[PDB]
Amino acid sequence: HMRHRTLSSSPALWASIPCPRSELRLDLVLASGQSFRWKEQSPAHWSGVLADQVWTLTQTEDQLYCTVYRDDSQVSRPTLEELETLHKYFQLDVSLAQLYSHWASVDSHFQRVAQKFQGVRLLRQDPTECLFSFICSSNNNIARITGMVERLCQAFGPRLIQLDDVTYHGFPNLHALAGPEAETHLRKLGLGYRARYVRASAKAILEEQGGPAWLQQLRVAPYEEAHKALCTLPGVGAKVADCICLMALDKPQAVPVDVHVWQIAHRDYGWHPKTSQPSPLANKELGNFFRNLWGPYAGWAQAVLFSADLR
Amino acid sequence: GSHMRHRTLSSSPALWASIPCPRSELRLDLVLASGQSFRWKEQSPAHWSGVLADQVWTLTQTEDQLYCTVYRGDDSQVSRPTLEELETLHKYFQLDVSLAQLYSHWASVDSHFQRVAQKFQGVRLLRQDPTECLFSFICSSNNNIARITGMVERLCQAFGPRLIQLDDVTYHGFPNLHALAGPEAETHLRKLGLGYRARYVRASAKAILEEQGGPAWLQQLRVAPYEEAHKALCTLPGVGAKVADCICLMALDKPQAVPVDVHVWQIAHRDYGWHPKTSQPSPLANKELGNFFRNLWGPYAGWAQAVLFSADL
Amino acid sequence: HMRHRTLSSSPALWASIPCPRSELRLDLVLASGQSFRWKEQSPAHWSGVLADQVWTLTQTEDQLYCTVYRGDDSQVSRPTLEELETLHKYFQLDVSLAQLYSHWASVDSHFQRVAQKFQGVRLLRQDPTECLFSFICSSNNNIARITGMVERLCQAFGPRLIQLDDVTYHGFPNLHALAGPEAETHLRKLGLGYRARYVRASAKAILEEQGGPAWLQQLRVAPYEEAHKALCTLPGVGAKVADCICLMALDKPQAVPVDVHVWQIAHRDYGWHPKTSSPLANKELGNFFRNLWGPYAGWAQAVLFSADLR
Ligand SMILES: c1ccc2c(NC3CCCCC3)nc(C3CC3)nc2c1
Ligand SMILES: c1ccc2c(NC3CCCCC3)nc(C3CC3)nc2c1
Ligand SMILES: c1ccc2c(NC3CCCCC3)nc(C3CC3)nc2c1
Ligand code: NI
Repeated sequence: HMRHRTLSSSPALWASIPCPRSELRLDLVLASGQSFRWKEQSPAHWSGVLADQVWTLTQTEDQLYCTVYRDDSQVSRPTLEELETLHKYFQLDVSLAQLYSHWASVDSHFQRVAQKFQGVRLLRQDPTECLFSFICSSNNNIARITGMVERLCQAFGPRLIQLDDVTYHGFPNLHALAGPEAETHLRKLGLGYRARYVRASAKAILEEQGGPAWLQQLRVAPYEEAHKALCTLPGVGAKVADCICLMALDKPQAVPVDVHVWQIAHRDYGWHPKTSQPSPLANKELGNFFRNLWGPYAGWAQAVLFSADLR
Repeated sequence: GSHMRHRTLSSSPALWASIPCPRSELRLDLVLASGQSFRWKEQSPAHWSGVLADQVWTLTQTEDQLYCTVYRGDDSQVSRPTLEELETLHKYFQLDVSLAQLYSHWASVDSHFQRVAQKFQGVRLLRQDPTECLFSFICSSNNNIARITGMVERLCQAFGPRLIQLDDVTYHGFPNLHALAGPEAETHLRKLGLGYRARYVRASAKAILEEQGGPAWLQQLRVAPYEEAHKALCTLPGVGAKVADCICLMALDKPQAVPVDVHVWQIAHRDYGWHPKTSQPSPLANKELGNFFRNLWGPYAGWAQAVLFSADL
Repeated sequence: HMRHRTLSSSPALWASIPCPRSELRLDLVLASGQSFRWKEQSPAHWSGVLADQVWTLTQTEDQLYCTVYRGDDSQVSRPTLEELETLHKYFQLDVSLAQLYSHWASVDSHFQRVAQKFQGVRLLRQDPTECLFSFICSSNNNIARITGMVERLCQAFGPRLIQLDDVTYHGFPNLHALAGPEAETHLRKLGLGYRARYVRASAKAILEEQGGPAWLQQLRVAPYEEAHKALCTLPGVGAKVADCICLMALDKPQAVPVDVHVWQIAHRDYGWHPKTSSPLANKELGNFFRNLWGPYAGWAQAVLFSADLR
């Protein structure tokens, strides 16, 4: 029985990435409603599936410490290209320090909240895992979504490894979710109505869009074109589209709007629609408001306010 | 006879009957002094003493048990509450109604409630005497809880029957209608600290006796539907739409009734993003905010308000 | 050069004003966006410049302790009666905070809740000049920065006074000094940006068009409405900066500066929307707080501002 590593337990299996806590705070990012695959299995030691490998992540004030679980290879530390993966996943080329400052210069309200909530950045997620994760997110909470994605992976995705009493499965491919008994199984796993959307969307991306290459096209396509493309999918509206756009298709300006963004905007910015009334048009107006205020990284600024308003 | 004291748990161990009441179904320190009834006081820590009908009680609680004692009088032999007297509490605290059934329903329709409710479990509605509630709430307009608590005592002393003394506290029942309808009622009331409202107390009392006849009518309104009752009470002088909604929710078993004022309006706007679908507070806009909370929360909307009110306070 | 005093270090050089902690809390007043010239060099020991003298201040539950530095100029000694009377007026200690809080609480339920943990928040009576130019540097700016801007502005144009430890102190510049031809370039080199334009222009404008620093004293006598209009005619002085000066230097307690932050508080905590289709709306919000709080509405605002920054 292999067990979840800690930094003091076999430090001969950890590689480091020079990362200030001001740049990245794992405890405000990993289980804060972006990915649902990260668990604090032991204190300050976050374990989760990236691609087809398990990771455990921990950090000091100066460094990001990480180790990978590949029975397969000989027990060893993360390779160079595997460290490059984490660097990209956390989008560390981008300075959060400078973005925080740029947003603070125009938003008095962000200045106060951001003081207490440093190191909140956007993960760069796999489009497929991101799409189905957020189809599961409708009228749902982070704990229930975490449960539905785990069961989904254990039932459809391949087994990678077991660490303690935790079995880790990779995210299933479209074809595994598109099958004739997929909806019926996903309903047994407790997804309710979200079971129809998951199977249906898996089918639509294969037959009607030409499989996962389509999601890579959207990643390169402009924001507005990708958003409209996503909205053609079963169970994917403006909100889920903007979530995927922001977190998986490199559209930092994407601002997902629901009744909770409405609440923040109204209470904290005194925002009202300059129309009639939450409608599709007014939700779009709210998204424009924040883009006009914070600029082309409005979505990353939203991740800081959301992550804060969750504590 | 013997000098009687306020009973605590250690003081009177054989003089306490217990009703199994989960602290999650009733937190006494969030109901008894939260602007519902003004007649309950924490004479010793965790111990609540006050009048029900024409008998003084003391109450306190653990996690599973609601502990209660009765001061019948110096006259009657010193005994523990009878079975019929432990029903009177059960009906007063409307403990038939399940708070976990309701807290869960409100949480399922209202995201905001869920974050508030977690730290304020056990908030329910007392089934008050329609008479007591009405005359307590006519003097409520534009006054805080502490001021009305005094008003209702000095009122109860002057016009109410002396029941018993416990320590240095003289407990009186709530006056009957006749007592308040007397010609000099306004003078004593005006002297006591009550404003022009003294006339409205005397008037509404004299008016209740003039047409209705007395407390028979207030039981007709308790069985009558919300529509008829709210309008009926709004005929009485000093009785607006708010005081009518308070009395309706707290005495006449109208769980749906939502009393609206500037503070409700404040919460509605800040926590729910509410603006009137009409003019830019008003009678119709207040009635709209009432409809809004009914249409969101259900037929126990007044009870939901009570949680947030007692949370805000 | 010399050292920063503590009350326990050299007790001889400290005079004392009777003033309960409830009537004044230095830690909520001295670095809360009124004055940018006081720093807490030692815990409960705030040092800064008034007129052309350096002070350190500390307090107990009933005593405001103070000590003054006239430079190496004269012999070391404790504050005079005059200097104590100067310090009395600066904190406007004639005005009962207990009574104002009582009134505000009686007419505003929100204030009653917020005030509880933020007693002793009163308003300084600043020199018009120091105030005008400190709040010209305030546009699109936060306290920490404005402190720096004003310090560098003072170091560069300020009459030198004394050094206490590492810190060297400077008096506030006069108009003549700030209305100099190469004054903007210097202020731009000290990182004031566009504000440098406004400082020089206003400094020059007052001297020539309005007739010396006398003009600013004439507004302390003048009513709020005339005072506020007069200030808006100055470069880089709009409705908000004018109201700031009026409230904190011109003895108009009813003055309520309105910006986007006051808007958000007003909307969230009072449910305020304009009855309009912003200048006219800014003015309406000012009248709202005057109508709610009364003739010391600016002081009430100061309690909420100093609360909503902790
Ligand atoms: C369940 C799980 C996650 C979320 C979520 N995540 C945000 C998305 C924008 C980047 C930061 C994370 N956002 C929202 C609303 C848009 C605010 N609802 C959720 C419901
Ligand atoms: C003085 C005394 C008591 C109250 C009061 N009591 C509430 C009413 C609903 C159940 C909880 C108690 N409510 C209100 C407003 C409706 C919010 N104002 C008062 C003014
Ligand atoms: C930078 C520095 C100071 C302030 C400031 N100070 C207040 C002024 C009213 C009395 C108390 C202090 N106010 C405001 C807003 C109008 C409320 N903005 C500032 C921006
Ligand atoms: Ni609004």
